[PDB]
Amino acid sequence: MTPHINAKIGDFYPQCLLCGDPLRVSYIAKKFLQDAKEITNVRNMLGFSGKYKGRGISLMGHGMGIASCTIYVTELIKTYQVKELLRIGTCGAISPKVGLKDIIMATGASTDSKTNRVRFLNHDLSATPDFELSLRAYQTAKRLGIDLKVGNVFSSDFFYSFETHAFDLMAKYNHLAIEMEAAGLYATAMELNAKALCLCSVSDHLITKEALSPKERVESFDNMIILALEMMS
Amino acid sequence: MTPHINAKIGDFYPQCLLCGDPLRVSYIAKKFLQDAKEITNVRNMLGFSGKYKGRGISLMGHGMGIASCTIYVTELIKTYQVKELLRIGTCGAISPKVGLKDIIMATGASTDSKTNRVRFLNHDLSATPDFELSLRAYQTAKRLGIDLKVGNVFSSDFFYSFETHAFDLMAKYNHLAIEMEAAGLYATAMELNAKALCLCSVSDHLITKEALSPKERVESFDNMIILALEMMS
Amino acid sequence: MTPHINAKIGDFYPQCLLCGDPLRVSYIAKKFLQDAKEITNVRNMLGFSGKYKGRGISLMGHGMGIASCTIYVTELIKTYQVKELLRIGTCGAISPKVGLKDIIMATGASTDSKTNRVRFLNHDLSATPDFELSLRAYQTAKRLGIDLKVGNVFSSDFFYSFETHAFDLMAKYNHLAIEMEAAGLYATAMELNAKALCLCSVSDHLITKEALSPKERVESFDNMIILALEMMS
Amino acid sequence: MTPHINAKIGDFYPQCLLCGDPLRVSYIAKKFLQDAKEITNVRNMLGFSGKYKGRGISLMGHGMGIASCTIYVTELIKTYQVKELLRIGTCGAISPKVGLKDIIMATGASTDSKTNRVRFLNHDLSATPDFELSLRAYQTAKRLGIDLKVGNVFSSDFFYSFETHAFDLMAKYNHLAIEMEAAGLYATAMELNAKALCLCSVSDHLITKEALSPKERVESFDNMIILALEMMS
Amino acid sequence: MTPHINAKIGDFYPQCLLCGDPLRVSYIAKKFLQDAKEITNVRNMLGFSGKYKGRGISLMGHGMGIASCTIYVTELIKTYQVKELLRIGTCGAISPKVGLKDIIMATGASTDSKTNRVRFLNHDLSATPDFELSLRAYQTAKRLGIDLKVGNVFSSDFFYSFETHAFDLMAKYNHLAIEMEAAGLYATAMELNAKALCLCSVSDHLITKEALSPKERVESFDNMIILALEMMS
Amino acid sequence: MTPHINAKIGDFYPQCLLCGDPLRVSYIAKKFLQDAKEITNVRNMLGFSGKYKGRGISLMGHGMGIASCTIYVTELIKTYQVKELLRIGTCGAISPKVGLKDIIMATGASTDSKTNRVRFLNHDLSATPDFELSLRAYQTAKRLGIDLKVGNVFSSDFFYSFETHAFDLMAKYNHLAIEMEAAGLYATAMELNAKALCLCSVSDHLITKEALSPKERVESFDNMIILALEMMS
Repeated sequence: MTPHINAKIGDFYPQCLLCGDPLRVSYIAKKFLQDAKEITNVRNMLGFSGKYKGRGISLMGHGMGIASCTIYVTELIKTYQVKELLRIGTCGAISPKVGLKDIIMATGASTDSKTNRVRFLNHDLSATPDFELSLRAYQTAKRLGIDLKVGNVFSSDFFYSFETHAFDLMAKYNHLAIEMEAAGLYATAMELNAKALCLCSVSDHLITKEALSPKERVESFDNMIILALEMMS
Repeated sequence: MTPHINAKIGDFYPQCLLCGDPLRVSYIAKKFLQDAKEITNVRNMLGFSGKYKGRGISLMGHGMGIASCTIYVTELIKTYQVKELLRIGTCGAISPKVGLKDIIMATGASTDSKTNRVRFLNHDLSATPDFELSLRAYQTAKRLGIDLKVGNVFSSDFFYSFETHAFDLMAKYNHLAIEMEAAGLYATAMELNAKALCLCSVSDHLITKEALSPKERVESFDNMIILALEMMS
Repeated sequence: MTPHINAKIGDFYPQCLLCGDPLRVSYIAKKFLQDAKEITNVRNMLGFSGKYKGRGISLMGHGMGIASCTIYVTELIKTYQVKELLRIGTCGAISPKVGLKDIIMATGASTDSKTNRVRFLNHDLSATPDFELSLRAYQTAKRLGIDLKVGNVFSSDFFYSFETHAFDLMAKYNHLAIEMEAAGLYATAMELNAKALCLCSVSDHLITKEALSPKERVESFDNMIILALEMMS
Repeated sequence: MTPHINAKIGDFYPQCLLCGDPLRVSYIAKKFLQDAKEITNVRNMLGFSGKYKGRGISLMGHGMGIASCTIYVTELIKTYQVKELLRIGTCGAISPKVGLKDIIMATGASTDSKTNRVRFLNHDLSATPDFELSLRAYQTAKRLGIDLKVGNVFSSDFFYSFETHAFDLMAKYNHLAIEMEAAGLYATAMELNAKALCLCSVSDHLITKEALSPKERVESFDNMIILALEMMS
Repeated sequence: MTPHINAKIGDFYPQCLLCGDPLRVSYIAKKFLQDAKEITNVRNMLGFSGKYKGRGISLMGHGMGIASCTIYVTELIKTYQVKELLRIGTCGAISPKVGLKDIIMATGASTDSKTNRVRFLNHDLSATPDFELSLRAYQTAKRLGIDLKVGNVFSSDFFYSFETHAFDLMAKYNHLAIEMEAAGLYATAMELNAKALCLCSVSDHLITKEALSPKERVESFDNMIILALEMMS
Repeated sequence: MTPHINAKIGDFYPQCLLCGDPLRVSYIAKKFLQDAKEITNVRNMLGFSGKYKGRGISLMGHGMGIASCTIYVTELIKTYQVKELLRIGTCGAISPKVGLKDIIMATGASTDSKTNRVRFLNHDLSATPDFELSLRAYQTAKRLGIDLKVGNVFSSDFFYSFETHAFDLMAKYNHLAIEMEAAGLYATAMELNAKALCLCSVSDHLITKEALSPKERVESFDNMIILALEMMS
């Protein structure tokens, strides 16, 4: 149907889970979904539709960078009628409020992209999640004894940043971690009146140079895929 | 003590409700607080300290526009150790999703001001409110039966806009109404590690040209006043 | 009548003195004008009409920052048919060419605001006063024995600057002091074919830190008030 | 070895062909290289190494958008010692100077991204390819008798444009087509002193609205795969 | 001595007249000066020193555009000790307040150049003349029977504008004409603590499309030449 | 005919050499062409027509800076039907890849000017020459035994930079030298669908502070003149 998804009109559940990594897309389908079927794979970017504890969920990969995410989020919304889009991934912590393992809920995604200025009269679009997915996230985490942590992220166009001198100022302004797609997600979902949210797990801490060795990696991660699949039940 | 605030240290409770109009601050103090006491009056910009149901609460006017708001919040936080800033005021609605009498919770404050680009590396700061404050508002609105509309707001440098043709584009991106201070409030609280939220009563709707009577005003502004006093007592 | 002025049409004389502080306006009306009457008091922003040397003068407060100033002078010109606007105020000197108690005539008002790019094609609007008003100021000052310092000011959206390191560069480019409204006053009167001028009294020096005593401030501001009333009569 | 490439230092040859679609990297590998070996598959993005008419060629996919391309090009150059990067892809045409089937060499890559302004002092970086690569591309296509259309492309952050009205002005200034990567490839190559060039095949024509049929995509594509492989040998 | 001026040190008087056109400079020197001496001729950009009513006056051409003017003005001040610079030239009127043969005094010089954002912190530099030179111009015009038309000019990088639809807005904001150097002359004189002014002869009206004959051009410019030489003697 | 060229219709051959310095133009005319005739001299900006190997070639001065170059180039193309414009000039090297006497071929002109943002949607116009001309230049340089340096230049609005600290970043991004017209030439040629190239002779090195003698300057320029005349033959 779409230039980047050849799934079938209705193959998606109205509530989709999102990663940049199509590998962890399937990792969630395998380890977490019953009735798991692969619905899309153009450019090897994969999505799945299954059921989590009797309730049907879709999964979908969005690649890396705001433009990439914008392409897939736009198509999930305008063609496949997706309505709620949760995004989950890792991030680089920059705030002394976050330690590794932590899960961040992004109540706002700042950015160095020009996309929002192109979208929004060259003014300052404050790209924000949808509210009633956010309180769902805080209630389900307290429900779970997860100390969900809430603040802004900075969505950058640069994985290898040319402005590492500025992280302290970003963290000063309640940016807990840096990721690369939430601003495009939040903005696209704003443009199209859909509901979106983004969570991230602190894998690396860019200030304390600390990191998670591959052990607790796909164990810290999993502790928030259920977070997401829970919230979404 | 500061060039813009007249009060001794300790005169301000760590919780403070904010309005642009200092005569609404004065109206709130007399009609809703016990033992109210005018603690500042520089440039006729009034502030009060009193109690609402046993709980100590402060009130402060902040003038019109981001620059004015910013001066007053900076001095509240850094001299008078105010920790929670809740702003209530009116707004011109631009979104079909709301109408007169509605109370908006601003989960993002977009802007045409340059101040956040000055603050934040010439990038896009998503100015946002403190999440736990945004939670107590949702909880208190529900307890009180208020249908709280939740979305973004646009803080303009212009009361008389030169971009009225753009109100639709803003409404499309889930900007419910226009005011002039939220983005500066949210950015100053982010800079100084304090908690802030902005609530807005729809007094006029700039697209539907509907206004309301100069007495349903004080009554629906009253609603918001009780909602705010309640969520911090 | 307007949302921010509740004076009747015709209550304002065609020449108007402005200050940021309404208690300053009130001070001028009681001490220096004859037969002054309060004509507006919305949001505690007082305005007055009275007589000086047989001639009708109006006073009006405009609050703090470009956005607030812009509201009041837009309304004064467009609704109350004010033709000439003289703003007096204090300022923080940044240049070695001025000292305490100097009066600066602002023949250019630079800014970190975005309002003039929004107004003016996103180009650089050189915000300037009316030349005939500035000529009348220089002639009245000469008659009074006042050595007027003439140069640019910098109108900032920030009272508490994040760019203090730049004050020397501003001084280099003939910015004698910093204040927060001139560029908006000048742009609005340009927009609306009205005549405006800004005079600033040097009460503090931001570089050398010298300040005026409380008595010296009153005396200094009085010398500027006499200058202003004399050049409007 | 890197966060996004799984190969080891040694597995990439100095000369690498680039595509956005990793399935297209495999098509080329299976049909054109002997000894084809898959060397990386992080996030399911596939790189290959093999031989073409005796000489060793490498292949790597880079995803969609300037940000995603930059992550991979940076890693290929800095970690895997790639030195020539030839990019081949599709493009939507916007100019009357090109029809379908045609191959465009991008002697420059304009863009609506802010990445080059972040990289290059908020000025205008003219992102261009290495001249030696483009000289071979023209000589090789001349030997194969392929009519090479040479001019600028426009690299955008947007697959689904918000500025369709602008395509005519882009084509007037000698932009033959729009894609989403060339500017980031050229600017990363410039940054890290590597040689880069972008060729792209006209699969769509956004103005005349006519596209290539299913069989016709891979047809004209091949003719350009050979041009690329021929010029690396 | 400088790369663009080969006059001996001391060849320039401290007061210098400027035109874009070196042949206009040549014309002034032959027709109006006593003992005119050509002192520099690099790139055919002529300059002269001579006498007017027994007082030394220098002349210098500066070519077309902010960048050309900035070069010559920078060298005249820093190397040749020029202290006052008076620019006289033609312009394309855009305001209904001026007609053919008017002389405009530019109390401000707006621009579509980025030069002042580069000079001045990416903020808005309000480029203005020296007030005393303005005053001396006004008093000399009055003495000679010349009614100066006083307001802003817009200094553009473009002779052949791509924004002719904006002229009405420029005129609305008190821009009386368009030329191509004043903003550079003023910013450079401000940078270097020198005294500068720009005077413009209305030879063409861009709105009405009326234009002076070749004779009427000579006669009109001569009257402005006498204004200039008189205000310097 | 135009306000800046007084050549009669058809005086210009469709191939034209361009220099900033009109006396450099006059020099080429007497030393390097046969039957040379001066065809324009407005504002002392000389232009010539003549023959090299019996083929007609025209020569035109274009002053200093983008705004000035843009004027003469627009009129050459639009009014005099010039189809091929070749700019030869000097520049100041900033890269260790080049030294004195080297001839640079600008395949890209970055800039700090705002002209291209004004022309091109406020985006990044990557300003480039006509490939065919650049190829012809490379073939002729090899045919002449000339070691052509190839890369970008940076076209500044400033001869006296305020950003000398940033010359290594530019050199890092393969800007070999700094001049002041190339991006204006390239953009105007793109605008009006004509063919242009820029060649520089390195006369000063802004890093190492090397510079050429008065003599070494004309001997190396004569090399560049021969290259230019040969590739038009």
